[PDB]
Amino acid sequence: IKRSNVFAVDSQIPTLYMPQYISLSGVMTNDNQAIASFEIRDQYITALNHLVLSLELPEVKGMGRFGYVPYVGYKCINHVSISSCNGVIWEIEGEELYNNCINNTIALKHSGYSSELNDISIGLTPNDTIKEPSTVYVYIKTPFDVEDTFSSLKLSDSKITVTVTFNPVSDIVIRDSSFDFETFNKEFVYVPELSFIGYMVKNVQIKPSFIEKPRRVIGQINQPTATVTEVHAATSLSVYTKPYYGNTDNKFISYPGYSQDEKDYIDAYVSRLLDDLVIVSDGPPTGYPESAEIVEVPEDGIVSIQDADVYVKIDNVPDNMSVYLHTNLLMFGTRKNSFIYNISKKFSAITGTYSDATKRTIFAHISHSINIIDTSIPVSLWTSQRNVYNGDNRSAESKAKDLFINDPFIKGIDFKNKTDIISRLEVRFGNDVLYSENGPISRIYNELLTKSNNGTRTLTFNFTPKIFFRPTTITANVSRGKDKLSVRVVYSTMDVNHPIYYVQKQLVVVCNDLYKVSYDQGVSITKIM
Amino acid sequence: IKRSNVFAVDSQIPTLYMPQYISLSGVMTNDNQAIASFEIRDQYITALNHLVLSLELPEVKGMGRFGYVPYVGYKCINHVSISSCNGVIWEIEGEELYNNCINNTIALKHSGYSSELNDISIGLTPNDTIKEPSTVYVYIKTPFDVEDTFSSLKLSDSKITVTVTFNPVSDIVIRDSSFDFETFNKEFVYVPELSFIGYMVKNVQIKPSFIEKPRRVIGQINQPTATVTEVHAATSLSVYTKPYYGNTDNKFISYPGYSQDEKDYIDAYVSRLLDDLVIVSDGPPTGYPESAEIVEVPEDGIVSIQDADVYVKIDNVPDNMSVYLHTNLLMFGTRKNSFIYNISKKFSAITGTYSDATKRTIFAHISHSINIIDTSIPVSLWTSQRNVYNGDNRSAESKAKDLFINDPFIKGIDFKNKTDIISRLEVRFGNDVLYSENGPISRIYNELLTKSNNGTRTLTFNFTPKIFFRPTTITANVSRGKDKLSVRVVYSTMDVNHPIYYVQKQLVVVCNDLYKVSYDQGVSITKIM
Amino acid sequence: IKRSNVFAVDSQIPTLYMPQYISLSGVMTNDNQAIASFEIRDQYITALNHLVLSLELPEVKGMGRFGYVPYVGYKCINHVSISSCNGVIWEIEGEELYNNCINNTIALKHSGYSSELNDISIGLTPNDTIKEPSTVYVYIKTPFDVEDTFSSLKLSDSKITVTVTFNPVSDIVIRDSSFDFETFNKEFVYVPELSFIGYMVKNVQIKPSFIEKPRRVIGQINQPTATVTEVHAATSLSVYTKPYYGNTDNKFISYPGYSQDEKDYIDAYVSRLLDDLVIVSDGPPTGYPESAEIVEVPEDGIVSIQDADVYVKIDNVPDNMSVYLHTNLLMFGTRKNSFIYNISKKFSAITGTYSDATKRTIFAHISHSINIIDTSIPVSLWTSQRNVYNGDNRSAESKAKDLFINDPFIKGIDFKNKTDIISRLEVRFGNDVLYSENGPISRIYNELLTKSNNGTRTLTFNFTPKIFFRPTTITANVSRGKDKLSVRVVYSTMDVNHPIYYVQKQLVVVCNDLYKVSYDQGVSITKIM
Repeated sequence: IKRSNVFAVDSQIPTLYMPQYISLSGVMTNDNQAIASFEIRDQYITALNHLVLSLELPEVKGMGRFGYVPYVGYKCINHVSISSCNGVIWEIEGEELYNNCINNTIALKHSGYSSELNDISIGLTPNDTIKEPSTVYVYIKTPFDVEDTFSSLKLSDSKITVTVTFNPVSDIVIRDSSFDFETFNKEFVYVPELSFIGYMVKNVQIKPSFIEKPRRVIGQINQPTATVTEVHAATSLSVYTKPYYGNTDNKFISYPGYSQDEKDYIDAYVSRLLDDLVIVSDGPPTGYPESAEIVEVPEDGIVSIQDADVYVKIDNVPDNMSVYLHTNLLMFGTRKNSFIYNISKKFSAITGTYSDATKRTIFAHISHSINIIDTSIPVSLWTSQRNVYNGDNRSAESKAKDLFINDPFIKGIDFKNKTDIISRLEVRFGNDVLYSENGPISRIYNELLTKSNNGTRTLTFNFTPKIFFRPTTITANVSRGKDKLSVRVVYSTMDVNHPIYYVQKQLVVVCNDLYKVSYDQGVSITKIM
Repeated sequence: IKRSNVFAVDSQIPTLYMPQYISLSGVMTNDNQAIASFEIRDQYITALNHLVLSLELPEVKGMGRFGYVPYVGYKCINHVSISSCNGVIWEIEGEELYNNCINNTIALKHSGYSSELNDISIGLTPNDTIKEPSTVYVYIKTPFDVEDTFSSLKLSDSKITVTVTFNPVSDIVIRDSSFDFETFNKEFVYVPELSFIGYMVKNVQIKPSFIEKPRRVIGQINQPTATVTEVHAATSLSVYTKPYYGNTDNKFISYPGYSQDEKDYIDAYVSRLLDDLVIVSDGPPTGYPESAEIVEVPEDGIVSIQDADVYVKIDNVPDNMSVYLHTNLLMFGTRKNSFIYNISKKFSAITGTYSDATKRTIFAHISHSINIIDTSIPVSLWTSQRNVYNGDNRSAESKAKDLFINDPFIKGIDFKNKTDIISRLEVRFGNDVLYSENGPISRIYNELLTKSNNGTRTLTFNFTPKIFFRPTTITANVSRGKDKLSVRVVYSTMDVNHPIYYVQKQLVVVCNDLYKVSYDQGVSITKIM
Repeated sequence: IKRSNVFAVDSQIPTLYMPQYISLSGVMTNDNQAIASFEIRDQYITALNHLVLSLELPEVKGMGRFGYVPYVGYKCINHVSISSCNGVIWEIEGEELYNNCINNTIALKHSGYSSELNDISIGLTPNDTIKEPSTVYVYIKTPFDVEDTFSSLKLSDSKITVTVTFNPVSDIVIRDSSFDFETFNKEFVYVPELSFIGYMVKNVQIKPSFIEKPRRVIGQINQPTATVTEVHAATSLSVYTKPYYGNTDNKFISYPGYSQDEKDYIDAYVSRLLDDLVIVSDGPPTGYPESAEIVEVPEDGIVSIQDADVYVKIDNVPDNMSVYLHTNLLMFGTRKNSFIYNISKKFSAITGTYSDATKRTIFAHISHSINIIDTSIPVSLWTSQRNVYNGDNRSAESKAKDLFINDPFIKGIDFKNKTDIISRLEVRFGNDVLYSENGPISRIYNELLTKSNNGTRTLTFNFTPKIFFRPTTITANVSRGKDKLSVRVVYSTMDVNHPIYYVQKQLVVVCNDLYKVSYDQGVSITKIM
C-alpha cells in the first residue's frame, strides 16, 4: 500500500518577485460626463491586480435635507475600461461591477455605507454643514483577482490605461426641494485616485489565459423581450428587470437612510404617513385639500372606511380638542365607481399619546398592512391623468418633505427587489428552447452556488475550476443558426387600480463571453469563436 | 534554482459537458404519511447533484392565531432516500439533513424564514386570510455536492428514484386553540417539485468513489445510554439529546415568532406574563382562581414575596383605582412546606404608565431574572400531579392564548439548546474507552472546525481532504470485539422543585459510515468492512 | 484533444493515522504574574495542532457594579510560548494572538461574549451574586493550523512545553468604586486547562517546513517613530497605535457592556449625561458644584449657550416645579477667554416626560452631536492641570457611577479604533524608502485581502499559497545596510482645546519573520538569513 503523505509537503520555491502598493492620480475630462484616465507605464511592473478607486467627497453646506445613497462609491461609477495599445482588454458597466461585488460585505462597507454618509441630514442655515468631507474606496473586482498572482494582468512591456466614467452627481444624492442642488451640481467635481498591487517579477514565464467579459443588453421600455447577438462562447447568462422612472419627477414620500431592511423602509413610510393620518385638533383640521375626508373618531374609537374599521385611541387629548382620522390620505382608481386603492384602509389600530408641550401625537403601537411596494410608489403616480381621484390629500408641510431619489442600480419595481414580476422565463439558443421555467428556481440556484443573498435569474454553463481549466461554455452552431440568445418573459399581472401597475419596466440581459488573452506583441484579447 | 511558476498556469481542457436545470413533478401517496416519488430516467443525463425541493404552501383562512415554524421547508421533511435498481444509494433523516444545513444561512433563508411566514398572525373572521400562498425551497445537501462535478452522482444508464417522506402538518404549524386545526389538517396536502442540476457528458470516464451515509440511533426515554452496532468504518460520531414532550399537550405560554434570539424568547415570555402580573383595578381584581394571591402595592411601591422584594411603580393611575401585584402567578413545588418555584419572585422592578383610553398598563422598564428555560417549560408541567400547588393562576384570557408547538428538531431542554444537560460523556469502541470528557470540549472543536454556531458533541476521525483521498475512519477489530460504539452520559442534576426537571429526554447518537460506490452494472454501494 | 477528467478522481490512500482530543491540566506559578505550564510527552503522539485553553471563571459575590470585558478569554492572555528541548519553537503576545483571531467570530464567541458575562451587573448586598461561575475557551491559533495535518507540529520524540502567561485580573474586569476589588484580586486565581488534537501516525515521513513568527516593537510614549532591527526575511509588516492611559486613573463615564456598536457606545454615554443635563426640580437644583450654570428653560423651550440653542420640552411637569438645563456639564479649555469644549452645546433637542411616581424624567427623542471620541475621554482628562475651568460639574451621584476600564487591546484613541490618527506613514528598509502613503490605502488592502473588518495598516510581501510554497519575503542586504525596518508617522492634528489631544500614544510595529523548522535531533527552528 503506497500511501500519500498527508503530514508533510515538498515546498516549491516560487518565482522571485516583490509586491508593491501603487497609487496614481488621474487626468479628468468632461452633458459633460466626467472621465478619469490613469496611465500605467513602468518597466519594472510586470503584473498587477486588485484595483481600488479613491474618491474624496467634499464638505456639503447649506439648507435642506441631503444624504448620499448607500454604496455611493459604487453608484457613482458609470463604466470602467482597461486598455492597452491593441485595444480594450476588459471593461464593465457600473451596474454589473456592483452586481459582481454585491456579496463582498467588506467592499460594500468601504465604498460608503454608514450613518454619517447615508442619514438624511438637515441643514438649518446657509452656513450649516450638512456633511463633512470624507473618502470612499471602490474595489474594482476584475477577472485578474480570482487566483492572486496566477490570474494577474501581465504588462508585456506595454502601457496600460484605466478609464473611469462617472455618473452625474444627481445619481448619488438623496435630497429634498429645499436643498440648492443647482449650485451643488455646478460646484461638485469628482477627485479620483487609482491604486493597485504591482508585482516586480524576475524572469517571468508567461502563458496565454482566458478571460470572461460581461456584455449587457437592455430591452425597450415595457417590452418583454431582449436579445443578445453574436454569442459563440458564453459561460453564463443572467436576466433581471429595472424600473424606468423617466415618466416621473423621481420624488418619493420617504427613504429610510442608513437603515436598509424592508422593515426599515416600511417604518420610515408609516412614520411619514402618521403625521397627516391622525390629527388632534380644535375643530375640523385645516390646511388640507378639499378632496380630503377628515372624520372625528367616535367614543368607541372605531372609524369605518367602506368595509375597513380603523381603531384609533390617543391618550391625553385636551378637553377642547378631538381626534380626527384621514380616511383618504392617498387614493387611486381608474374607474369612477369601482375599486379604489386607499392608503388609509391599510391601517387597523393606531394608539399613542398627545404631548401638550410639543403639541404633537407621539405614536406607540401601530397595526397596519403597508408593504414594500407602497414605500416604492413614486409621488407622480398618485396624481397621474389615469387617476380619477385627487390622489395626494396630504398637507403642504408633508408634501414639502418628499425626496428626490435617482439611484441607478434599482432592480424590480421596489427598492428591495423583493417582488418578482417575472412569472415565466424562456431562453432560446437560435430557434430551439434552451431553458424554460415558471418559478425562480434559477435564482435559487444562483444564490445557492454563489453564496449570495441578492441573486438574479441566471443560467450558468460553467462548473469547472476558474483558471486552472479552460471554462466550459455553451458553444455556437452558426450552421444551425445557434449564434444568438433570445429571452422572452411573462410579467406578473398586477391590479389595474394599483399605482405600481404603471411603473415602467426594462428587461436586462447580461452575457459573459469567453476571450483568449495572448501576450505576444503586448497584451491583446481575441473573442473565442 | 528551479522555481515553480506562480504567475501562469497551463490550462487543462476539461471533459466536454453541458449543464441543465431540470424540474420534476412527483407522485404523491399516503396515519397516512405523505410520500413523494420522483423518477429520473434520461439517457442523456450522465450525472447530477444539487437537489432542491419546492413546496407550495396554500392560503390559510379562518379565525385564530396561526404561524409556521422557522425553516418550515426543512421541518416538514421526515426522510429522503435516493435509490437505483440495486437498492438505496444514500438516505438521511430530516433532523440530520437540517443539521448538515444548519450552517448554510442562504439555504435556511430559502426554506422559509421571514416575518410573513413566521409571525403568529391573527384571523378575526372565518373569511379572514391569515397567510397567503407561498413557495419554499429546500436544498437537500448530498455528498455529491462537495466538489461539484468531481463528486456528482453518475447514472450508469440506470433509473434513479428520489423518495421524500413528509412529517404531519401539525409539526410545522404553531397555533392556538381558536384555530380550526382539524379542518386545516383534513385539507392540507403537500405539493412538491424536485429540481437538480444535470450534466450531459461526452465520453465520461468513471471511477469508483467513497460516500459517507449517516446512521441514527435514539435511546429509550430518560436512559443515559445508546449504542450503535455494526460499526466497521466510521468517519465521525455525534451525540446530543432531544426533549420528549409526549407526556404533555405540547402547549407553551409564548413563542417569539420570527425573532429567534434568546433575548427575543425571553421578551415574548415576559410580555405574556405582565398582563396578569400587574393589574390596575377598582378593588381586588376579579377573574382569577381562588389560589391566586393578589396584593395591593403600598405607597413605597415595594411588595415582599418571601425574601423577594418587587418594586412596582405605575404612572397615571386613576383616583378610584389601585395597583395590584400577582405574587404567585406560576408556582411549583413537590413538598408541601419546602422550596417553591415562583415566577413572580423573578421580577425586581416593574414600571409603566396606565392608559385611560385603552384601559391597559403600557410597561416601560422591567428588571427580571427570567431565562430561556422558563420560556421552554410546557404548560402541562405547571399542573402535573407532582405539583402540590395549583400551578397556573393566570386569567382565562391569557390561558386562551397558549400555543401548540410540535417542532420536531428541538435539541436539549430549551428552544435554543442553550443549557447543556450532559455533564460527562464516555464513548467505548468495543469494551475499551475511546473517549471521555466532562466539559463540552468536543462541541467547541466541532464548532471551530466546521465554522458553525450550533455544533454538537462530535468525535471526528477524518481530517483528510474530502474526495481526493479515501477518508480516514476508525476501523473495527471484530476479533477483539471492537465492532460497536457505546455511548454513556451523566445528565446535569436539576433541582427537584423546578418544573424542567420533569421534561423527558432521549439520547441521540449519529454515526457516519463509509461506503464504496461502484458503477459496474448500474450504481451500487457496498459497506466498507 | 486529451481532456482532463473533471467527473472522477483517483483517490489517494493517505497516511494511516488516528486523531484524538487530549486535555491537560497545568502547573501554576506566580507583582507575581500567573504562569501555567503544560507538558506534552507521549510516544504515540506524533503531531498536534488546534490548541484551546479552558478557563474557569469563579462566582463573583458582593456589592457594586461588576462586569467582564468582551472576549475576556483572549484579554487575560499576556504571552504564549511553545518550546522543546532545543528552545522556543513559536511564541506570540496576547495582543497579536487576539489580532490574528479578530476575524474568527466563532472563536471570539467562545472566548466569552454574552450578556451574562459582559453586562455590568449590580450587587446590592454583600451576599448577592453578581456573576455565576462560567467557562470560556480560547482558541490559540498557531501556524500549525492552516493546512490541517500538512502543517501540524511533529514531535520528533521530543517533549513539548506550552507556557501561558496571564494578565492581571484588573485587565479583564470593568468595575465601579463600590466593588471590593482588593478582596476580589486577593482571591482570584486562574484555573486553566489545555486541549489539542493529537495524531497517532503510523510510519510518518517528515520533511522540513517554514514558519512565520510575529515580533513586536513598541515605541516610546508620544514618539512618532519605531524601528525593528535584524530583519532578514519578513513576510509582512503592520503598524498601529495604542493609547497610554498611565497618566490617568483609568476611569470613564460609561461603558455599553455587551452592546459593542459605535451607536451603542454613544447611547450609553448620552444616557449617563441626561440625568444631570436636564433637571425637573422645585427651585434651583441643589447638589451641584459652584461652577455649575443651571438655567431655567423659558416658555419657548429654547436655551442659548453662546451661539448654541438647546430645545428642551418635558411633558407632565408639576405646577410647583420647573425644567432646568445644565449649560456647562463638562467643560474644557486651555486659555481663559478663548475656545471652550462644552458637552452641553452638543445637544440640540431634548424631549421627554416627567414621571410623578418615580420622580424622574423619562427621555424620548434626543438630537445631539456626541461621537465616539467623547465616550472615549478619560475622566481624569476633564480635570487636568491644563484645564483652566472646573471640568466636571456633574452631581456626586453620577460621579459615583464611573467605571474603571483597563482593557489591554485598545487601538487608536477611542474604544472602536474609529478615528485614524495617522495622517502619513513612511517605511524604510535600510535608508531607502520602501513605502509611503497619506491615506489608509494599506489598511483598505489588508481588510480586502484578509476579509476582515478590523484591519490595520499592513505591508504584505507574500502572495503565494501558504504551506505548499516557500513564503515570499522582503530579503535583507547587509552589504547595502538593508537589515532593519524603520517606521515614521505624522499624527493627525487635534485641537488644543479638545481633551482627546492629551491622550498619550504609542506606536506599535509588528514584523513576521520567516523561520525554517527542521526535525533532526528533535524539533528546532532557525532564523532565515
